[PDB]
Amino acid sequence: MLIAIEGVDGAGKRTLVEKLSGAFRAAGRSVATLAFPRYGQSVAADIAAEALHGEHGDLASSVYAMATLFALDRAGAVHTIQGLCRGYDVVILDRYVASNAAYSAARLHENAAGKAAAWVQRIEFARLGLPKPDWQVLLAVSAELAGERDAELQQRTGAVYAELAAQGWGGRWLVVGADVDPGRLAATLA
Amino acid sequence: MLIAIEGVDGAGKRTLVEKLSGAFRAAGRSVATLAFPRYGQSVAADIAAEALHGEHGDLASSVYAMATLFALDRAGAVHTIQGLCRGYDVVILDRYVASNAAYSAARLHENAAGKAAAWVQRIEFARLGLPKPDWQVLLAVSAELAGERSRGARDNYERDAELQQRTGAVYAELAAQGWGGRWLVVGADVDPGRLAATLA
Ligand SMILES: Cc1cn([C@H]2C[C@H](N=[N+]=[N-])[C@@H](COP(=O)(O)O)O2)c(=O)[nH]c1=O
Repeated sequence: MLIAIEGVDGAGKRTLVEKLSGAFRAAGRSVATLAFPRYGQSVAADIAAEALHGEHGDLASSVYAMATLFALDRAGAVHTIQGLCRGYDVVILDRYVASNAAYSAARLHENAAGKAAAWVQRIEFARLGLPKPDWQVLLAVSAELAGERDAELQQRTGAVYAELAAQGWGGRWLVVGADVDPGRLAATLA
Repeated sequence: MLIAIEGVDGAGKRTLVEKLSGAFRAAGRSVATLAFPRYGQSVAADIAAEALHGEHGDLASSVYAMATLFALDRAGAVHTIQGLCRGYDVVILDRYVASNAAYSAARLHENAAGKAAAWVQRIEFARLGLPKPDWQVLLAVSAELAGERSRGARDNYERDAELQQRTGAVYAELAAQGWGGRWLVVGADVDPGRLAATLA
C-alpha cells in the first residue's frame, strides 16, 4: 500500500508520518518512509531549493519550471519507491505528487480543478511513471493555525488541498488533524 | 578526444558533424557522435522541446529554467559521453555546454562577461561535472542564410531573429576568449579533411 502525507509547511506532516508508521508496525506490518523533496539526494531537488532561496536567476519565477524540478526529483526516486513497495507492506511518503498540484495551482491563483493540477497528473503519473498513491492523507490546517505553527501562497495552497481531497484528485483522500489517533488511522487505511 | 560542434540554428552543424566524422574515419580513427538535446532519451530534453513550442505553461518564459533542463539533460548523459570516449578515438557532439551559455546570455541581452555565461560555466562543468571538450568548434554562418534555412513549425527560439543574431555574437566572444577550453571557428565551406587533420 502506498500512502502520501500531504499538507502545507508546518502542518505537522513529518510527525504524523512517524505516528502512522508506529501504528502500522504495532498492527503487524512493515513500514518504510521517504520524504520529498529529496534534498541532498538529487540535483533537481537541490537546485529547486536554491532557486527558492534566490539562486539561479529567474528560474523560480516560473511555476511550471519549479513544478518540473520537483517532478524530475520524484522521477529519480521511482526505482526506490518500487523497491520499497516490493519489500514493505506500507510505504509512507512525506509529501508526494499532490504537493506539486497544490502549490502550482496556488501560485497561479487556480483551483484544484484547474490546468496546473491537471498537468501534474499527466506529467508525473503517466510520463514519469510515479505510482498513484492508494491513499492521500491531508493533514489539513487553517491559515491561522498554520501561522501559529509566504502566508498568502500558503493559505491558497491550503485551499487547493482541501479541494484536491474533496475531488479525489489522483485517488482516495482522507482529511485528518495532527491529533488524529494513530491506531484508528492505521485501521482506516488498512 | 571530445569535440563539440556549436553554432546558431540552421548554421549547418548536423552536416559538418557528418563530414568531420568521415574525415576522422578515413584517417583511421573510430568516431562516435551524440547530439543535444537528447530528444527521446531524456524527459528533460523532450519537455524542453515541447516548452519551446508553447507547452508546459510558463516554462519557456524562464531563461534559467530552460537552461537548467538542458543542463539536466546533459548531466544524465555523463556516463554515456564517457562510455563513448572509451570505445572510440573521437567523440563528436552536436551542441554541448556552450549552446547553453550562448542562448541563455542572448535571451538576457548579456554578453560573455554576464552572469548567465558564468552560471552555465559553474553548474555544467564544475557542479554537474560534465567532461570539458578538447575542442569547441564554432560553425559561423550568415544570419540571413541561417534564418531562411529554418523558415523553410519553428519554436519560440527559431522565430526570434534577434535572438539568433545575439547568440551568434556571444558565441564569437566565447570562442574568442576560449570559454571552457580551446575553440576553432570555421565557415560552412571548411574542408573536412583539413579540419579533421587540424583537430587530431
Ligand atoms: C515536494 C514539493 C514541494 N513543493 C514546494 C513546497 C515548499 N514551498 N516552500 N516554501 C517547497 C519546499 O517544501 P519542503 O519545505 O517540504 O521541502 O517546495 C512543491 O511546490 N512541489 C513539490 O512536489
